[PDB]
Amino acid sequence: AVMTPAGFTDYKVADITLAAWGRRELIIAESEMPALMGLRRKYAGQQPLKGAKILGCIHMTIQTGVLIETLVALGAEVRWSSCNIFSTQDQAAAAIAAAGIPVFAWKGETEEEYEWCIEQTILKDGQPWDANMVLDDGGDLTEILHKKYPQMLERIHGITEETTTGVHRLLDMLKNGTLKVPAINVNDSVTKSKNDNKYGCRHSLNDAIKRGTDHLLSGKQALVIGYGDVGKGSSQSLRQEGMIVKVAEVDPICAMQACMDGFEVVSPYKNGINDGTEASIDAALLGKIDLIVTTTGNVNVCDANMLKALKKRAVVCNIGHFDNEIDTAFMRKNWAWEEVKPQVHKIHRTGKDGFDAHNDDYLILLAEGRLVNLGNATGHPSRIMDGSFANQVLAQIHLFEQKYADLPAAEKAKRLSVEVLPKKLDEEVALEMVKGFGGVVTQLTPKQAEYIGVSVEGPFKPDTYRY
Amino acid sequence: AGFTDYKVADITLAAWGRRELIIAESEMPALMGLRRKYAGQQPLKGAKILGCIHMTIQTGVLIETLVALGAEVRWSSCNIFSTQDQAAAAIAAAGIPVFAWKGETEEEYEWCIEQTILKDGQPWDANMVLDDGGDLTEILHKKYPQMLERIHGITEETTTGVHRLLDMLKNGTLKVPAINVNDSVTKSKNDNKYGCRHSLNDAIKRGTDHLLSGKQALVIGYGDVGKGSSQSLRQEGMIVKVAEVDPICAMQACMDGFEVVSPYKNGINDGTEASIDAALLGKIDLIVTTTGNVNVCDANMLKALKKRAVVCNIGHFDNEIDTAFMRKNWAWEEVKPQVHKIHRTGKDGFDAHNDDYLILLAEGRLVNLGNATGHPSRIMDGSFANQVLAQIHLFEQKYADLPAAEKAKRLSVEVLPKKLDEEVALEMVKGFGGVVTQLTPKQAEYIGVSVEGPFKPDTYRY
Amino acid sequence: AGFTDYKVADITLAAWGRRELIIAESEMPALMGLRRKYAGQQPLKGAKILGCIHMTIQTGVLIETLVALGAEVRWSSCNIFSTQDQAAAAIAAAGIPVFAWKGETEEEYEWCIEQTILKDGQPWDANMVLDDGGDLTEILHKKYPQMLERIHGITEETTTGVHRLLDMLKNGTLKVPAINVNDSVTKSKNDNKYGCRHSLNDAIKRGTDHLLSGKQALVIGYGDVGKGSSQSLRQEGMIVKVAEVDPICAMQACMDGFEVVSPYKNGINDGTEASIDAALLGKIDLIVTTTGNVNVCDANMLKALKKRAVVCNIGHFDNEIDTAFMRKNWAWEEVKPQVHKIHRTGKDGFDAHNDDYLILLAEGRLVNLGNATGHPSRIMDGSFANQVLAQIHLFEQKYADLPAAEKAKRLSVEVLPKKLDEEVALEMVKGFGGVVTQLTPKQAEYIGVSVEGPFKPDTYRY
Amino acid sequence: GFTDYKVADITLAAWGRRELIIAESEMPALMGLRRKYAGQQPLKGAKILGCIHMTIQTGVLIETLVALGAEVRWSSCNIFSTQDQAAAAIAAAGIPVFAWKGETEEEYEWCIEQTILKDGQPWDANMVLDDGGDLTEILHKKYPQMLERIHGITEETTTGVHRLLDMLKNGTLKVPAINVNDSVTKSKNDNKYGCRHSLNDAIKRGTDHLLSGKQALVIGYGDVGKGSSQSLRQEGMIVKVAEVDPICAMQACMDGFEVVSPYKNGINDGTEASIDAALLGKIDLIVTTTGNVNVCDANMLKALKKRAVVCNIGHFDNEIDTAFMRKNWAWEEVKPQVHKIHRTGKDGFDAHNDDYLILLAEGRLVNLGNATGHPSRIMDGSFANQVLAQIHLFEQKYADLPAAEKAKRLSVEVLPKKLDEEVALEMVKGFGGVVTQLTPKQAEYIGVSVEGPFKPDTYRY
Ligand SMILES: NC(=O)c1ccc[n+]([C@@H]2O[C@H](COP(=O)([O-])OP(=O)(O)OC[C@H]3O[C@@H](n4cnc5c(N)ncnc54)[C@H](O)[C@@H]3O)[C@@H](O)[C@H]2O)c1
Ligand SMILES: NC(=O)c1ccc[n+]([C@@H]2O[C@H](COP(=O)([O-])OP(=O)(O)OC[C@H]3O[C@@H](n4cnc5c(N)ncnc54)[C@H](O)[C@@H]3O)[C@@H](O)[C@H]2O)c1
Ligand SMILES: NC(=O)c1ccc[n+]([C@@H]2O[C@H](COP(=O)([O-])OP(=O)(O)OC[C@H]3O[C@@H](n4cnc5c(N)ncnc54)[C@H](O)[C@@H]3O)[C@@H](O)[C@H]2O)c1
Ligand SMILES: NC(=O)c1ccc[n+]([C@@H]2O[C@H](COP(=O)([O-])OP(=O)(O)OC[C@H]3O[C@@H](n4cnc5c(N)ncnc54)[C@H](O)[C@@H]3O)[C@@H](O)[C@H]2O)c1
Ligand SMILES: Nc1ncnc2[nH]cnc12
Ligand SMILES: Nc1ncnc2[nH]cnc12
Repeated sequence: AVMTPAGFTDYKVADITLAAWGRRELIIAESEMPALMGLRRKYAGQQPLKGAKILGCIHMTIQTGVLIETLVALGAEVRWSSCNIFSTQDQAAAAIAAAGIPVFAWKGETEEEYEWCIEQTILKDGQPWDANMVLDDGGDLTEILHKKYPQMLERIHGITEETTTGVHRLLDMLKNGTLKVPAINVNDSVTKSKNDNKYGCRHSLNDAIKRGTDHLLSGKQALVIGYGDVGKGSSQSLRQEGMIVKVAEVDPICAMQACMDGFEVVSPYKNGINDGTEASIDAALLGKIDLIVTTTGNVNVCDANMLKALKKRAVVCNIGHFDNEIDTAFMRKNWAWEEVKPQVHKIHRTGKDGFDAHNDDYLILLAEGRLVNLGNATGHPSRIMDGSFANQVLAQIHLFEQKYADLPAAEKAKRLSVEVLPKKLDEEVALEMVKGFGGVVTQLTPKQAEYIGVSVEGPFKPDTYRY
Repeated sequence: AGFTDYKVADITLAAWGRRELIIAESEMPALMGLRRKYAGQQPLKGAKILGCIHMTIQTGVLIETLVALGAEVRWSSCNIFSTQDQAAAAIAAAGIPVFAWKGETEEEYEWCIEQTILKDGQPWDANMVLDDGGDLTEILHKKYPQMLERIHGITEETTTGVHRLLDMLKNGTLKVPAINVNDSVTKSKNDNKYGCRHSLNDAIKRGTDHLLSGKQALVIGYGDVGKGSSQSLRQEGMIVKVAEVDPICAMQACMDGFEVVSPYKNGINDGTEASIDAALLGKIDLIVTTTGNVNVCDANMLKALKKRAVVCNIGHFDNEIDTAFMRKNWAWEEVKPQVHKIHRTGKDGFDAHNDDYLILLAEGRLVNLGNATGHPSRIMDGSFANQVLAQIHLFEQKYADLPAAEKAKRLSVEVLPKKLDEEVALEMVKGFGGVVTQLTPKQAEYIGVSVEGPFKPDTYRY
Repeated sequence: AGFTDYKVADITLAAWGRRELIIAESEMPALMGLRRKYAGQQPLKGAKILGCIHMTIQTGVLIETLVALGAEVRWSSCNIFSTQDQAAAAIAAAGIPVFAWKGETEEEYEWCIEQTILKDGQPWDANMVLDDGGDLTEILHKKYPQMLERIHGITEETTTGVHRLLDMLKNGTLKVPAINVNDSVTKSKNDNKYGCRHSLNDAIKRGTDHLLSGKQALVIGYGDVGKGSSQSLRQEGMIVKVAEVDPICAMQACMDGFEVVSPYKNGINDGTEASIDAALLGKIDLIVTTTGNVNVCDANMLKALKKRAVVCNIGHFDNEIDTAFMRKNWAWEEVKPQVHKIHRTGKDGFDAHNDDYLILLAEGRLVNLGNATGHPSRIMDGSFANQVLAQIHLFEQKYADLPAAEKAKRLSVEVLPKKLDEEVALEMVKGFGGVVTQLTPKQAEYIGVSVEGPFKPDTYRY
Repeated sequence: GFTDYKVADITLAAWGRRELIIAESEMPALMGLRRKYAGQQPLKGAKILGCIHMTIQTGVLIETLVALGAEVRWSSCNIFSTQDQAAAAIAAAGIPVFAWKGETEEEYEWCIEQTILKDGQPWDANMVLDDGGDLTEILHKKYPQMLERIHGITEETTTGVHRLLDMLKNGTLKVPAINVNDSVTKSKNDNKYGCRHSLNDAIKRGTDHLLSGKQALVIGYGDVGKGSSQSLRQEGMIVKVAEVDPICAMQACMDGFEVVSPYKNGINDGTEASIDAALLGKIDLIVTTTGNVNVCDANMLKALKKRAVVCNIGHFDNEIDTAFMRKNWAWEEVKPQVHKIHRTGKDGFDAHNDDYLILLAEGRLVNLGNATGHPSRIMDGSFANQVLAQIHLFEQKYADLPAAEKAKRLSVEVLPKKLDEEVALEMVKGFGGVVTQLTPKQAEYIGVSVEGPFKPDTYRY
């Protein structure tokens, strides 16, 4: 801890005594993250982020710790918070704080504390920090800067946004003329969206359900709402455990994939028509479901009438970014909550004021409806987050080097956009991931590269390719 | 009566073909929905379509849909081994010109395409092209440019055919616009992937009746076809290894649970026998090429493969495998049609009990169509609904009638709009009995879409 | 040549059959290892075996192994649709009496068995029996009881035949000892399970070419055949439901990831239409019977099934499905051999475009053998190695030559010892390239076994 | 004023009670027996010494035995398998239990002794419930006079049954036993599917490692090895299987696994030269499943790929040569039950060394050591069998028989198939499954009764 300043107090975490444990897990995670550690080795000497001052808002996990220390190793200063009240690993936050890095994050924040933590990254010594870069996951830091600290955006060169919901929010701002700095959509790298969003939930959804309930999943009935990247991975997390999985969708193309993948496609509503009434609920279907998982990024996809119709003792959880996928407000207003342990509540449908300890008519809600993989387990594993976070590092370097905030107004207008990283970098990330598994990629011969019209070094696919 | 404008193996198979067409109509709700929707409107009235695609039962439903919508057609297969003779006979017996049989020679294959191009010794008054792989498109450009002046567009089925169109567009040699039917999601991520998942193990079983469980496979490629092929084998219990040049596709294969390997030491294909990973290839019981590229199962790989391995290709063209080396150097024993033992002991004769042979399926041609029946009707429903929609769109645009200045503005290779892709998918889902949920207006607003779609930005990869 | 003591479809298929037998030899290392180990010793010299089992390529390798070890045989198939005509031709062309073709009538089936029993109009001097399903055993006991005075034993292949032997034993009507080959682990938990995994989806694809992914299946039974059948369908992407009467087998299906359902409300089959779960059956695209029981897909079930559902049976006998009801009430339209549409609109004729029909495969007879080729050689290797060892063991015991007092002590139905089961399994493992580890002396002492094996008590269930 | 217990923290009792109430809803066969038999009190007078993992599932078992009339004194059969909230809930209910997660070996033995002795003297025990045979061995070696008054032993697990059969062969077994392990609703439920659920669970909790795409070697392919291999293959691991039994190896091949040996040609001669170093150098995870000794040995451990995970899911830790690692290599605790073992030497280690292995649960049963063992709905089958076996042996009253009758009854037996099927039926109904009833004609056709049993005793499922 020689580089940690004497007297360092610029952080807030649950328990600094967990730092040695966190450092032990960071060292393991470094060995599981070859793309990110390869960027650390390749660029540390060039210091491409020297002068960068990064506000970061993303789940304060061990994986985020390796990301933070990579940005620091490349020259950046950072101030960090989590993007969810339940997703921090307190040992990761402690290790980062013990390293002299400002971090405001603990598992089990209240909503007021969550906002306070973001504000502590924004303000240093009671005044706006001279931030010049933003790294966000979900858009909450982006929103607070645009609404409450707009003058800070005059000095910021860009935003790198991690997740589908956050990208949607950026595109709405761009369309409405309210986005003030350019952004890189990190989500839509293939080594992010088709790795993290899908395989990460495959690994971590059944993990969180087991840790929270220890329920056998084999032989039971699950309903997965959504079949995008998260819904695909979630459905596989459950099917590979032997659940009988049904899938709901509004997108007929994603529904077609679910059929061909071996799932029955059903709707909570008769004929698919959500008219707001109890009569619209397919009560026979919902009365057979043992587990419902929301994956949509949309609002109220597990609604009050579905919750009333669910089979007794069903588990309810959400793995989309925000908890408004499930009408938990209805359950707080009408039913009695019994905490089993942190992030596991029985919700007794017998009434609001009390409950019988042996009542059989309850639901189990995980993580109070917040992202369940991070809330009840540890989110995605290091070797998957390697892809997402190598993209984050490259996106930070790119936007920082472009220096948007220094441009004249005429140049700024030409560069105010939301872009993705070029395919060549997506491929280079992927190659490091494959080498991490010991995989061996074949090199095209010159004749073969000519035959298919590509360079031997790639890129290997047109930009239209969907993988 | 009096209809002779066709060439098939056996016209007497027509009644059988018609029975299977009627079954296939029940398996193809998107395509049959287009028949019902557009029959009275006759949107293809006046269309004269040169068609070149595998003359299967599924293609028969496509042909009769085009005809029911008003078109005239003249048809050939795009592969020497892919025709189902009962399908060809049923089409010929319906009065539709078709020149196709299973087991054509290369010369007969070319003659069949020419019989679609020429009627009564003169260029037919064609105005539309439907192609799978680009062979008919190439012949028109090289040999019949004057016909292309009167053709409104090409609708191209498959990855390799689209690649050939883009080369022509790049070189300024493409003469008419095209729709890339391959890259509809209800084509590429249905047909190319799940179709091969269904039909690869099918063709191997029909050709060899080999147990696949417990044996080692190497799949060359992990694009859409390689993904579906690897699953076809893994779901049977094979231990599947995957080779790739694209590291993103290789990453997917690792995450999907496959070991990623190369036939060459350190992935370097330097042409020498020393570069071959002989220990790896000596353990492989089955190799499948899926790339659309050239010579990805080469002579040195074939020399190194384990005795009695099966060799096949599911890409469009047989040059994925160096079959020419095998014809020059090794003795071929036909087991039955489209199944050959290749004896590595020499070129002139073999011991009937020799143990050192490979089994090649379909002489290296597309194995699912050559040794089985290709993709099933319910999957081809997606591909062929897109084909019908693409034919309607290009025919209505009437490119051949536009002034030169407008042609220059419209000469391109495009995909169908996402809204149409979604409408095809919805009929496919309904066919399974699936129930798609309707967004409320507030939910549609929340995610920025209309309640009727499209539901995803054009950048979305699914 | 000049051999005429046979009846097959087409003797000219013999060369093709021999090509496939030579391939099959390379896929059957346990059976060919017995052929090698014992050919010099001639342990079946003097044996005269009546054989009744599906006349497939795999059975041909079994027949030629028995002959190579010294036996004479006379052979028939145990099912009207299971013969591979090229296999029958090759065996006949080798000078071996075989009476078998694909597509026998029931009368021809019985005639073929009688042609093995009789030689030149008189009972052959048979002294051994190999049976699959018990039909030959039954005919001998009822119609030719004097022949059993010379027969040393019966080796019975399958679950249904063993049940028939045990019923005779319980009733005191069994006249010679038997080996239950079915219940070797390398038979029951290899052939019955994994063989159906390989061949059920194979037969459905060849008969219909239907996409299976995404569709609903109901498998009746979850014994060894039901377990393998359920996997055959699930691995293709079917949504599989399982019915069972045995709660332990049902518990396995639940844990294996299947929903357990009954065709009858609350599981009570009272014979009324009101007892049918019409909502369940109206959603089923495919039903497969696997039970060895009677009328498990009954008339009321057939009436309630979803339009265009496929109906098939993979148990030994066709009475699992009430096909008699369908012959009496509904109109049958042959699509192609072993594939019938059964039109529920009535008995006298049908509309060619009628949508209210079911598709029955193999007329309800064993579907993997009827519509495909049954189990693959590498699986049948285990079953047929056990058959050869069982024939050697009973032939050497010479039961028919014993004094009546020693006959009483040896009249039983027994299984082969576990040591032989293990030795068969070892050859199967080596065929995949698998490497079995050898216990150290201290480890063998620790778990209480010999380094040689057997490794498990006889109670062990695997 | 109840003090006859020792647990980590009695204040965890309310949490444990909340989890027991959930578990009751997941255990329909066991709770069905509790409801059926509580009024008849079939275990009134039974005094059961119990030694089995003190989990929430075992808590539901204990409370069922008590509800049926039994008194019990309880310990865990493993130093790391107790869930402290379950032990607290049982002690708070007034039931003697001596168990905590993280016992030393000395404490483990003291805990079993506290069940045997009450107030310094042998308790008036008359029944034994054991998992692995440790309590059974102590009674036979040290308290034979207590066995004179004990009616029987109900033994949970494969290893314990083997030890019983050894005693029976040697003529040293003193009371009859029921082999609970070999009910189909135990062996082919718990041993297989329980490990499928809980092996990947424990590896994720210990390491948070991605498993997809990586290489695993599973030693053994019996029931535990079958379930373990599936636990990893369903996560996307590339799984290789080792076996000494060719029949189990045949199953692994047909199940889609490559069957390999750690030793060249399978010959384990004790030397480094016998190790397939190329194979072991590719393995990211090794799992032992055998019930045998030293199946992941020192030379295998030296040859394993850097950073590989090593764990055991068989009953005893001697499947892995952890003693070699303690003697030669430096151990760095990551967190409880997770250790990095640095192959650079014994004295110390560099915190950033790359040449280490990760050992879970110090080689003890990993599913219980690093997670919570099998889930309630699977343990339902095992523990309903245990309850039935206790009732059966207690009713037979072997200890009160004349010497001549004892000699006739001294055996190790399984429960009848009819009971196995009735347990299975409650399990199926718990999933909402509907079993079909045979018609009289169908029952006649296949030669069974409509009510079962449905299979001969030889049937293997
Ligand atoms: N928990 C995690 O670790 C994690 C990881 C990545 C992303 N996410 C979040 O998960 C959410 C989903 O992300 P994604 O990448 O899968 O997005 P996506 O757009 O690929 O998929 C969302 C899907 O929801 C479907 N949908 C929308 N409304 C629906 C409704 N009412 N009923 C049924 N289906 C409906 C859409 O058709 C779409 O296919 C986002 O909030 C994203 O930020 C979470
Ligand atoms: N048989 C069928 O029914 C069928 C169906 C659809 C398409 N196709 C054909 O299959 C081929 C593949 O189509 P696709 O849609 O999968 O294309 P694709 O572009 O999605 O996939 C081809 C893959 O091959 C890989 N590749 C190229 N050269 C390689 C090499 N030397 N070694 C290893 N991998 C290599 C590429 O990186 C790519 O990922 C095309 O010829 C297409 O027309 C056949
Ligand atoms: N086609 C093949 O290649 C093949 C291979 C082996 C055996 N078989 C035959 O298949 C049949 C089954 O053999 P098996 O070895 O699986 O026998 P098995 O005893 O293991 O299984 C049959 C199962 O059917 C169940 N069952 C009985 N009646 C039922 C009913 N009314 N509803 C639901 N389930 C019911 C039983 O409980 C049992 O579990 C036999 O006729 C056997 O000879 C066929
Ligand atoms: N952790 C759990 O929750 C749990 C559950 C049930 C049983 N168990 C324990 O797990 C162990 C295994 O039990 P089981 O029921 O699977 O027993 P089993 O007899 O069914 O299987 C053990 C297997 O190990 C194989 N084997 C033995 N020595 C070997 C060697 N040197 N190399 C490779 N394979 C070898 C045997 O051939 C056998 O197939 C026992 O100790 C049992 O008590 C643990
Ligand atoms: N482990 C993790 N760390 C950070 N962000 C995540 N998103 C999903 N899993 C995550
Ligand atoms: N059945 C089929 N018909 C036409 N084209 C195909 N391409 C792949 N399968 C096909």
